[PDB]
Amino acid sequence: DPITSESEGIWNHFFVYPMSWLITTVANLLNGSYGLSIIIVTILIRLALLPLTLKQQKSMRAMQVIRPEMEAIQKKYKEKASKDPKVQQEMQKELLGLYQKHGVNPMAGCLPLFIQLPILMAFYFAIMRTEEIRYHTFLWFDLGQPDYILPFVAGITTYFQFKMTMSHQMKVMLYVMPVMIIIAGLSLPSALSLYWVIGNIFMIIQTYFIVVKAPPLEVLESSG
Ligand SMILES: [Cu+2]
Ligand SMILES: [Cu+2]
Repeated sequence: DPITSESEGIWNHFFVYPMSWLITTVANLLNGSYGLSIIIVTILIRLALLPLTLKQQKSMRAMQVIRPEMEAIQKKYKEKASKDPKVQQEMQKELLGLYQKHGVNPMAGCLPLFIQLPILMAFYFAIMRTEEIRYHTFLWFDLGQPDYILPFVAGITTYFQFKMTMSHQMKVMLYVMPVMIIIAGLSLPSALSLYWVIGNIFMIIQTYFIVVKAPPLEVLESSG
């Protein structure tokens, strides 16, 4: 009550207001087209996050490099009776030390989640607060009303997105998350699905044209 309303100002001024501003600005430039506005603004955000994404894909690919060391340390503890919290903690400590020495962050895998969630919520809030969108229609769907086709499209492109990024826990992201996206998409305004679809397509095209190269082992072992 005293400071929970103080966070309202932070959430509005720093997240919702700018997000809501981007949508309305582009839409008014394109003659009230909020459909094309959502598309362009989404691409704009994905463009600003492009260098950030590259740094993350580099970290993921760096983890693949030290996999022989991850395999070896696992073997050392595999033959021993594990599963117990005492032996499990020992493995975690030895595993973490491998990441530290080679300058690799295992938190890189769930890092995009920390960045997407605020943007997703900001987009959703900006859409709902903007009253002049619920009557706008794009293609075959209403921007303020749920759709029965778009959520399925969003689930396929989400699947394909993860499909390309995963080079030669894994099962959850590509087989559980896409169906969970579709379910959520059906119970949410079509604006989010469209927003999600474009987001996926951007990532798919990016991964196709821009491939991150794996850092040499020499680079990792020479970490400060
Ligand atoms: Cu208020
Ligand atoms: Cu204020």
